Amino acid sequence: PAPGYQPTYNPTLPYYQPIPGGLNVGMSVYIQGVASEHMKRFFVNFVVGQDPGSDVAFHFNPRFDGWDKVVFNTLQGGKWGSEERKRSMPFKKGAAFELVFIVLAEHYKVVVNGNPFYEYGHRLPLQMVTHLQVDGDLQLQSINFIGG
Ligand SMILES: [Ca+2]
Repeated sequence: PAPGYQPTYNPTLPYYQPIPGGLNVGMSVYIQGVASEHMKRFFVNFVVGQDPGSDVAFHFNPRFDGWDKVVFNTLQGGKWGSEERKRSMPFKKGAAFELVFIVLAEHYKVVVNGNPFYEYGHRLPLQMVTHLQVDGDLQLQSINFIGG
């Protein structure tokens, strides 16, 4: 079922749902979860459409092979762009987290546990984004959309 502006508790992964009202400036996405002890995969995508192969305006991808880092990128016309990386890891083994994306005119502002983490500049117009996709072997307590 499509989300509204009330929290969705214990969503099942993989999660792939339409953003209520489409994506607009001022909107925030709140994700409460726990980064599992044996978590190997985790990503959040702001997607243009619901079909496989759809463009991804913003791919947010904590990575753990070798040195831990968070990767940020865009998939457009079947092509991945130049990767951005932040060489630090704000998620901790087995630890609860609050992950927030605030959609501003210039960038997605990413805040983790109340601490500003990154600002991903828009590459595709943010208004093209229609769906939120989340997957990984972690446990989500809730996903919540706050309208702008
Ligand atoms: Ca590692």
